[PDB]
Amino acid sequence: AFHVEGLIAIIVFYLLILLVGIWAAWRTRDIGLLVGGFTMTATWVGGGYINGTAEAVYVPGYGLAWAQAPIGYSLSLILGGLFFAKPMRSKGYVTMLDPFQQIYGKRMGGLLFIPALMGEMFWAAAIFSALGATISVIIDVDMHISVIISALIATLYTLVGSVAYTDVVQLFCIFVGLWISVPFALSHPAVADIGFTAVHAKYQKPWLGTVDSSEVYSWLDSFLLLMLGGIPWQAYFQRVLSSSSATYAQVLSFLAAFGCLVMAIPAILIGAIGASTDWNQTAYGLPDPKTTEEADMILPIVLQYLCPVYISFFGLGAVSAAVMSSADSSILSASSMFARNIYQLSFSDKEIVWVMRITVFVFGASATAMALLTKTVYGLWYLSSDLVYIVIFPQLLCVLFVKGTNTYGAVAGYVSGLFLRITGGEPYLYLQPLIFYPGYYPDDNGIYNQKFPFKTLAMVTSFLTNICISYLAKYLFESGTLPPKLDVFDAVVA
Ligand SMILES: COc1ccc(C(=O)NCc2cc(C(C)C)no2)cc1OC1CCN(C)CC1
Repeated sequence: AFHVEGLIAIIVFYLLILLVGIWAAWRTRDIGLLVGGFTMTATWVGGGYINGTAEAVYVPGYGLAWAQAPIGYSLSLILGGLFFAKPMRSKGYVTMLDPFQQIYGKRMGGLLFIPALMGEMFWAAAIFSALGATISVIIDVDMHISVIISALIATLYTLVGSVAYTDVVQLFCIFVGLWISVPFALSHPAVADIGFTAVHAKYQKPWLGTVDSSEVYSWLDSFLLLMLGGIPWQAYFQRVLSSSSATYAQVLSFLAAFGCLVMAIPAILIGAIGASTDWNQTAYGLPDPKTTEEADMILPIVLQYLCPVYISFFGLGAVSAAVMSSADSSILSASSMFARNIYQLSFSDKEIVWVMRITVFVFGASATAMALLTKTVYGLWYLSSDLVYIVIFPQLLCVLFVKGTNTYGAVAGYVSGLFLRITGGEPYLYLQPLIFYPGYYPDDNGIYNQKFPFKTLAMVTSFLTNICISYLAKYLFESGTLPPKLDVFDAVVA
């Protein structure tokens, strides 16, 4: 059942956004602070953000209490503005890896680039999965072909090619579409009372969620993963260092956190509506999306099957076009980081452009393949911050706040963090945990899952190992136990 009208809607809204950007460039009370706050909010908020929030609220075992990524990233923005924006702007860095390049050298920064590249790839895979889900819902095509086509269009749009203040228009379109679809979705006769199902169970488990007494250590272990893992991203620090003054950067960070908190509310409402929906009354029919293994597509479904045809047309086409336009930002950030940091220095402007094109194509292909293999948006969203939290965040803390850090401590903390992360086991990769922390339980798949906060323990172990090995190596080279010819990374001598 191919839908021509949905394709017309997404094309019309995409071109409307494009000509609004052209008009804004054509034009070019001091309201630039609010515009900057909107533009910084639009970096995090997108298809992946709202789709992951709706999926996390929708899934019966997790609910709202486990939908920690929006709140965690808002608190990450607040913490960045409070504590990290000022020291980064004090020393005048250009990119996020520049402190790593200056302190640990180019090689160890190259090793640090791999978790950052993996996190950007996971984030882009989540964005592509959400975009393909929305497009496959509006046009009613197969999920895989929709994902491949949308990723191809985004890759070619990045490859070739105005475009001024487009992020503000994208965020406004997302906001208007979601907040117009919500009142019509709430009034659908299939949807039950949203307040009643928050604390009561009629179709599935209550969407508020419950946390057991034993899970409190794990829940915090997850929450600190999202609150602290969302800080070291390149896209945020680019905007922080682009700001004129440090106080201006702090105010933009606070406004972006407030905007993220506001934009999380319609996604939570859509997830709650999907949790409360009786799908027999709708045109979707049994089985429900969770039995269809289409839970990660809950936001496009609710906007499509619980809203009138004109409201669905307008709002969901606007959301589709805004997500499609905002899908490629992570591609540009990761590819620019690849061109600037590791290729130009560690590994001609025409060569830079050619490598830019090649790495955009490779990043897009890897992201769309990873989107094809996975079956969730919030899972990729959470796993994107995992390696950043384990690896990048302790190194960022050491370079910014710890005086006297070395490449020895960097390497030791890297190895310790990877060891404690891998030996804890990954249920997604069917990796058996080598170290059996107390409280371990077996899931349905037969793989043992850790309930102990081993990820936060890995982060703290990496940080303490960095500090301890750095100062121990300083003492060894000062006292004369190890000669200056023995060193490999030459951290002490330089
Ligand atoms: C709360 O929201 C979620 C909703 C669904 C799922 C889910 O596991 N789906 C199956 C699936 C996984 C994959 C992998 C290849 C990525 N492919 O399919 C995961 C979610 O977050 C988890 C995040 C870590 N931890 C806290 C537990 C929850």
